Amino acid sequence: WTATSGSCKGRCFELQEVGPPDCRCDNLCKSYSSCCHDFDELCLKTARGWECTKDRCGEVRNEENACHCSEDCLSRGDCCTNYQVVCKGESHWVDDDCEEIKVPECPAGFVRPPLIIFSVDGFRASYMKKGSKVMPNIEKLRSCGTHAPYMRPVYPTKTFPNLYTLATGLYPESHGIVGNSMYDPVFDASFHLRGREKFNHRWWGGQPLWITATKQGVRAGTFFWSVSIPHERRILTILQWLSLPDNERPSVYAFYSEQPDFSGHKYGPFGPEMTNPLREIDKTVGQLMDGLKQLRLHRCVNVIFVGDHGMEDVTCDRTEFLSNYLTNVDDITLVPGTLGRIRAKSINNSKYDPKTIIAALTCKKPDQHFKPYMKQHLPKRLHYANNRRIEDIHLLVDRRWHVARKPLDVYKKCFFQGDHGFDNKVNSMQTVFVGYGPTFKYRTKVPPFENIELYNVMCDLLGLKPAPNNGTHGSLNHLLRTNTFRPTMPDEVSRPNYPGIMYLQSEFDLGCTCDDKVENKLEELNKRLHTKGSTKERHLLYGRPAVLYRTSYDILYHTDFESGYSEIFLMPLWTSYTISKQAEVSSIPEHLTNCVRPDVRVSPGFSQNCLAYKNDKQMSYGFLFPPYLSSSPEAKYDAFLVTNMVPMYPAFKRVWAYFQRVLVKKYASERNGVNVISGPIFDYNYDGLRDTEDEIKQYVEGSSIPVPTHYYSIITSCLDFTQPADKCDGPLSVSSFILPHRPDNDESCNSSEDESKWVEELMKMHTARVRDIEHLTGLDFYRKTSRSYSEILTLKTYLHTYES
Ligand SMILES: *[C@@H]1O[C@H](CO)[C@@H](O[C@@H]2O[C@H](CO)[C@@H](O[C@H]3O[C@H](CO[C@H]4O[C@H](CO)[C@@H](O)[C@H](O[C@H]5O[C@H](CO)[C@@H](O)[C@H](O)[C@@H]5O[C@H]5O[C@H](CO)[C@@H](O)[C@H](O)[C@@H]5O)[C@@H]4O)[C@@H](O)[C@H](O[C@H]4O[C@H](CO)[C@@H](O)[C@H](O)[C@@H]4O[C@H]4O[C@H](CO)[C@@H](O)[C@H](O)[C@@H]4O)[C@@H]3O)[C@H](O)[C@H]2NC(C)=O)[C@H](O)[C@H]1NC(C)=O
Ligand SMILES: CC(C)(C)c1ccc(/C=C2\SC(N3CCCC3)=NC2=O)cc1
Ligand SMILES: CC(C)(C)c1ccc(/C=C2\SC(N3CCCC3)=NC2=O)cc1
Ligand SMILES: [Ca+2]
Ligand SMILES: [Cl-]
Ligand SMILES: [Zn+2]
Repeated sequence: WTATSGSCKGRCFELQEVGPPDCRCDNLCKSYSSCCHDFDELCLKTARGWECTKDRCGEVRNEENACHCSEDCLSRGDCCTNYQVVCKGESHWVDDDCEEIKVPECPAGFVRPPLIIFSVDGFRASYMKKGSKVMPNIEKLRSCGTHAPYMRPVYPTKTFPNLYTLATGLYPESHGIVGNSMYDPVFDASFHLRGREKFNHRWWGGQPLWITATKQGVRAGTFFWSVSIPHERRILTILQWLSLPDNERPSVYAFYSEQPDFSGHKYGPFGPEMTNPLREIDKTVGQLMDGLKQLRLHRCVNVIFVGDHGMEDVTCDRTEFLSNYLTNVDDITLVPGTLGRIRAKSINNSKYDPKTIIAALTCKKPDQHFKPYMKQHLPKRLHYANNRRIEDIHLLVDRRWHVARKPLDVYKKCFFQGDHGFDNKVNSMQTVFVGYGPTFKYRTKVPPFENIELYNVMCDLLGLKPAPNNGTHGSLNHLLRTNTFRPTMPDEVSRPNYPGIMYLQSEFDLGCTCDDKVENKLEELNKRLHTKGSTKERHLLYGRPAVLYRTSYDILYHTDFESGYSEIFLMPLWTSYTISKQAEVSSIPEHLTNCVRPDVRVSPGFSQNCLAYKNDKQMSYGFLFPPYLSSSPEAKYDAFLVTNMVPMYPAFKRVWAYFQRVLVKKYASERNGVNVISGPIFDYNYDGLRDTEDEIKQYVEGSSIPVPTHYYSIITSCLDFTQPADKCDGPLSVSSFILPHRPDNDESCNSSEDESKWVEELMKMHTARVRDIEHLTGLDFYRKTSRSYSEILTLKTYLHTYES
């Protein structure tokens, strides 16, 4: 209830929300049905349109007009955005040549360049190039300011999760908006797109930009707009606020357009009906920039043109139905569409079993257009598991397809031709970023980046300290002329030990055997040099990784590789080696197939043992540095040290062996040498962060050997591939993966075929940023390069997506 007896006279689009039952006059009062009786009359005026006509100049001021063309409108700050063009002979902003904005050019009393965020729903990235002919204003912003060819959304590529990620810099799993529709079991409450539960603040985690501004003394205009307020009225309201006195005028503003998403759903991303929505958006941008020019703010305000997600061709006939796979279709609740989330319908049914649900959905039809996962097995780059609102069972739907429970739900519950929500590396889901203003760079193209990084930049643009978020602050410094936050490398917490030869062979009782007794002071001294690190510059190209947590580990040097061996986890945290383009792949000799050798540098108590692997009928072992890439037969014995061994399921050894025997050499051939850092990851609570020792849920049977949940590799080479990886002078090139360490290959429907048909596809799906691996390991990479730290931060956020 609201007693709407107050008036909006002199209160239109007020910046403070008043307390009930007093009626409201702010730009959101419609969505709460709380506007004063005269809000439409006084605030949402429409008479005479939104533009000045030639016969309106100098007119007598009439307050009933939506905007004014009188002589006093500049003083009142309420001219139509084209007033100066029509009445005072000015040019439109799009028609001016663009001149570099070297310094802010602001009117007296502007403490900082304002920031205006022009956000567009469903603005697929390829629109910038394909619609450029009909978007002149947007094309000027893109070409004269700073732009990326595309910006990567977060998963799910849905509207609420991506808009709130932009506002907070957080993964949806962290800010709590994990979909457009959610059920929180702890609340026992449902979050709906259409409804009023979505207004309870308990759903919204993190600290969004408008709260960060407010808490730090930077005034924010109200970012949000009731759908019935026309776009022209939104722009006029923003320009009016920009005419407020200095003490009252906000420094950050937001405009939002429901287009082109609204039409894209009906007509498909490139339907011929999509041209006019693109024209309309551009005209709105033109009205804003014309209005800024009138206020002498067009070389003062920083403008961000940004989307939330793209749009894909999706039709009714391309739907998969769970009733075609399950018998107990009525026992499950499904969140349908471009993703699937499954949970039990009733808690009082213990005859519900997720394992049988997953099995019935796994590789059951040859053309199957979705893949089931337990959420902890989803690719780690999606960062979509660590929230109670994310159901245990997830369906990753192929692009251009939908998943639904029963056919009933589609025809009675085709209309649409477009949709979004798919995996965030899918091209059709990519969206746009353009920055224009004094603080952005001039005519600068930046590489594609993720929308989680924008929050830090928007705080930089406003002089705000960002709340803790998942961006990497400084990785977007190359977007900015000034205001850059200058990051510093984190300090190493644990320094390593450098053990020498301290143990005799007979001190070990590991149950391991090796046929290695076949055995020159020139070459005896030569291999001692290798154990002391004489070849470390060759295999450790960017310095040792820094351990950012308290632990006990040893640096181990070898002819072909270098490792940081954890005495807590009884295995390397990282193994580093360089494979040149000329390097040759050998085989494991027949007599060294089961060879495992004690490391006389590491005590028996801090070593694995072969007996555990013999007894554990589920667990085999593999090696981090591959024996196949040994530089010599004598060096190959190094690769069989017990300190190079890691536990691996036989099913995963298929994946790992093909990567080590075939793919590393192929990458070295293609990239002119590669440097590889590989190691284990433990994330049993799927929070994306390094597990401590007491969080490990699985050990090699009868031992204290922890079982990794994942294995990573970071594959670095020279960006200029005419230079070898080990002699690179300039920027680096990286691709990484975080392979799930699973006892089966059910994820790969073609896994019964040869590894050359499925392993690399699996690895592409689990591509990762170096930053993702740092979170999961507590390690800091690229400590010692000749490149600037900000550039290294950009390299660490890079994701190799394998799209075309
Ligand atoms: C991306 O970026 C984010 C942001 O930096 C980062 O997330 C942060 O991770 C931290 C570690 O996981 C975590 O630190 C402390 O969290 C809790 C409580 O924090 C509260 O205060 C903050 C600040 O205001 C709130 O934002 C936070 O809200 C959370 O919960 C709300 C609902 O409850 C929700 O709306 C909100 O979005 C957020 O939810 C998310 O985070 C929580 C974690 O809090 C998840 O569980 C959710 O699933 C959701 O994902 C909170 O209200 C502290 O209590 C912790 O202290 C622990 O652990 C300490 C470790 O040193 C230890 O000293 C303490 O003993 C304590 O243990 C207690 O609890 C034990 C088990 O419950 C118990 O056994 C023991 O006895 C003891 O009582 C943490 O110090 C941050 O909150 C978190 N921030 C955010 C915004 O999520 C992400 O890690 C990265 N992601 C990547 C991949 O890098
Ligand atoms: C998707 C979109 C349009 C971006 C959006 C929509 C609704 C809200 C609502 C919020 S946020 C909130 N908070 C933030 C932390 C403190 C309390 N309380 C709310 O009711 C926010 C954002
Ligand atoms: C980029 C940034 C600063 C995070 C931002 C700024 C403004 C808005 C405003 C919105 S979103 C919205 N919706 C979404 C679903 C339908 C209605 N209505 C609005 O007025 C949203 C996000
Ligand atoms: Ca963890
Ligand atoms: Cl959803
Ligand atoms: Zn949409």
